Amino acid sequence: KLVWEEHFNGKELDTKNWNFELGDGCPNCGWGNSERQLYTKTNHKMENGKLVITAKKEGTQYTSTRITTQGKKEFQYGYIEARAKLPVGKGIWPAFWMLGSNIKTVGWPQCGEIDILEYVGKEPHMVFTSLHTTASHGNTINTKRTRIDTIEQGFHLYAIDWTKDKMDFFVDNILVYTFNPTDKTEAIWPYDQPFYFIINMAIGGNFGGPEVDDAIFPQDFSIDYIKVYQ
Amino acid sequence: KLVWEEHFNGKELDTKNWNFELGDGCPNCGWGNSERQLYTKTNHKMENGKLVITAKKEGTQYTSTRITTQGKKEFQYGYIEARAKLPVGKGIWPAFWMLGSNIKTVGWPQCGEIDILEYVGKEPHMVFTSLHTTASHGNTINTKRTRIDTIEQGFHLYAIDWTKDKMDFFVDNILVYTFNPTDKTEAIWPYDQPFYFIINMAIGGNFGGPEVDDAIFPQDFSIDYIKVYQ
Repeated sequence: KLVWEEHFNGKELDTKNWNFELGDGCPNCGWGNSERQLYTKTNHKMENGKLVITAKKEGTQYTSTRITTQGKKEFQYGYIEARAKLPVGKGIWPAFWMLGSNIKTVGWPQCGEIDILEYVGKEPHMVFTSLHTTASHGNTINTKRTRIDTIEQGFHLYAIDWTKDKMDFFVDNILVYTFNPTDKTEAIWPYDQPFYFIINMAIGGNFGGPEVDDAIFPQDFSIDYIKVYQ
Repeated sequence: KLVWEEHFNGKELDTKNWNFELGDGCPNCGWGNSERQLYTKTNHKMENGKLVITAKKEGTQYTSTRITTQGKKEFQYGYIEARAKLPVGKGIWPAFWMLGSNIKTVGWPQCGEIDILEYVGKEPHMVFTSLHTTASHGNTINTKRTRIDTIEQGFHLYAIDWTKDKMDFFVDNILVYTFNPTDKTEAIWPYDQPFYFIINMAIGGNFGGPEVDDAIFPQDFSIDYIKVYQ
């Protein structure tokens, strides 16, 4: 059954379900990857049933949006699907992903991370689906690069089927990657707990950059919905 | 550039480009695996710009269509794409695939085989992409099963990008399988020659069956086009 959906149909982001993460990330400055943007509450809009996040450059200041459902909308297992349209260009890094609910007591990477929509504009026609855990994080080995030459065109679907036994990743309903370790310690498998959502668009940094083509700005990352089935 | 396209826009199949393969397959009797159908010239129609192949059961006689471009339209390398809608049900086996031009002098499997659209109705929500060669054939190791829960819905794209160095397979523009052997002997890599097309729909037999649900008939396999780019 459909247990929760964010339709992004309101006039504003529903802060009963969403948090903003704001600024430069300090003391984890640059948000863990030496990124250029300050995150704000003034870089997004609700338009035509979409959340639209815009990456901007003003002077030498870069700005964007990062929102989470931490402590507000959390789920353990399910078929989780987002419909979204990508920004394009060298240096941009849009993402839709999840973090373990226990992050405030065990930290990252022990809490676990699920990377569902991952695209870096410096590598067109590719998406990434990944896990970060104590066993493998940062330059994680639990990752798959999927070639899709049409991914920049229109809206696509990004999803996971998440159970106690495995994590399946889908793009446009095609299974592209499966993580199913036989040994499910917490270090390998922190995924038997609730997780929360993050939507963001980073600029430059250790993963999205470091090179940024400043001619690309402004760039829009548009999200139609998040659906959760259980 | 687009070098050839079959639009299926005629009132009839163009026999300047297509052959019928007919009957029970002898001397490859039962089409090599006890398939039930006789292939005919009366199980297909051109309708609304699609080739529509219909699998029928009349009495205890099963019929369908099998057509090839052998000796008429053959290509070596390229991006090759078909748009098609699947038949459904236990026992059905639609296919769009290719065989090596030298098959009448070297036989199968030495000639090589490329399986581009492969679906067995007894296994819904799955497609297969495969190669058969002297080095690996029958229960070939060069194969990939791809889960796609929507594959029975509407039309989908099935494609290969074929070069002297590798064979990439795509479903709905997503790269699902790559074959790139390092040792390209003729046994491992019969793919540096022209190949021709086959479209067919088998009924029963040891791969698509052997069990057949007779309530499913008639079933339609619809092909919108084949495009070849070089």
